[PDB]
Amino acid sequence: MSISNPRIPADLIMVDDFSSYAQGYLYEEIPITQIKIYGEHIEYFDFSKSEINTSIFENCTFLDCSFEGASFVDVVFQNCNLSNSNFTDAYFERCQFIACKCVGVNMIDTIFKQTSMQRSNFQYSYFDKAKMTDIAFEDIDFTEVSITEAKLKRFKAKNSHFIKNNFFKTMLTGVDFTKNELVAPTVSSPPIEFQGAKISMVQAADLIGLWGIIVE
Amino acid sequence: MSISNPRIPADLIMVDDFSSYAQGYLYEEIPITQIKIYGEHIEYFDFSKSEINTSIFENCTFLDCSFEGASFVDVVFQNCNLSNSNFTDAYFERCQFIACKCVGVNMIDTIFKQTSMQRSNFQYSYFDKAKMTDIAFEDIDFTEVSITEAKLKRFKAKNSHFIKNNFFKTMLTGVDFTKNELVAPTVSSPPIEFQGAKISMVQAADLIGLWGIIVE
Repeated sequence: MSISNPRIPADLIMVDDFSSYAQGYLYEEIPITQIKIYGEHIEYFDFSKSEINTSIFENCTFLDCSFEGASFVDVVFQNCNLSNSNFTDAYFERCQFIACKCVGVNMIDTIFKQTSMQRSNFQYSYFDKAKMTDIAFEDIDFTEVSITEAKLKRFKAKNSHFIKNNFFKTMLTGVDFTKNELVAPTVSSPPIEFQGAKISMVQAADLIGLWGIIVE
Repeated sequence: MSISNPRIPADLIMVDDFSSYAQGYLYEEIPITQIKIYGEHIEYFDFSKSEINTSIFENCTFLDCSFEGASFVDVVFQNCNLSNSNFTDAYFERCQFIACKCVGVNMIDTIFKQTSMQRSNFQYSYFDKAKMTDIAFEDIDFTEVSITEAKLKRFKAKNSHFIKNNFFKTMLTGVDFTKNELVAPTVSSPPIEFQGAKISMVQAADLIGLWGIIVE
């Protein structure tokens, strides 16, 4: 990786119940710091405006939770299920997602910096108007992810699935798609969003075929 | 070719001086019929509204002449040089071009029927708004030829060089380019003019270059 890793101390306070540990810090507007959460299962809970750093989430399940307006800095999510949780206006810096289920997740208007995700599933998610900078994907399922009006810089991906994506108004100059799956993207006419992008011969033939032309 | 050949009898007179001969038939509004023209060299001459059939041009040179609104039926051009001549609004039926130099000819608004071109050079020529039906190209140089807003039906080509053509609004459904060179075509977005056409994998990677997309 060319990405700065989360900077986490060796001594982490293990925490019992996160749902109510956080209540104090939300109230008083204080950073949650240096903790480890493990084995939780929480649904429909409001964690909006949490300001979290230097912590690890492990084997946790946050379904349909709000993280609207939250921030995460030097944070690992490892083997978590965040499906259908709402992260609109959230901020991420030096974060890692590893082996996570993030189906139907709402990441609209987010800011990501120096973040990597590996072996995780993001099907049916929304990354519209996200601004993402210094990002690395490995083995990521991005099937049916909407990501219109986004702003990407130093974004790389390998072995990842960009299938049925809406890329409308999102410029992809300098992105290399050759070691990934690119299938059935939605783009403008003409297709500026792919100007300066790099694809494979097969990707080009599939794409031309898409627009009604026969290829050998 | 299952294309009707020119139907020319053996009963031909050989004309000495084509310029003089043609003026008589032009002044009297009568058709030129059953002649062989050989070895002429004519420049800047007006043959507009000429009507010519059952005839053969061999080894003739017509530079910057007008055949505007002319008519050619059952005619053969062989080893001719028609470079920069103006055939705008002309009509061609059961004709053949064989080893001709037709650099920069104006074929705008023409009609072609049952016509075949072999070993001929058409570069820098204009074919806009042409109607072409039952056509065969064999070893044709079509470099930098403009052919916008044209109607093509039963069009076939082989070993021909379609390079840097403007195809804007010319539907090429059914046309097979796999046995030809096709480079740098200009088309609409979406690219309707190649809907239903057949191209090679190499040719598809080239076409997509129009929009600035890079391919390995």
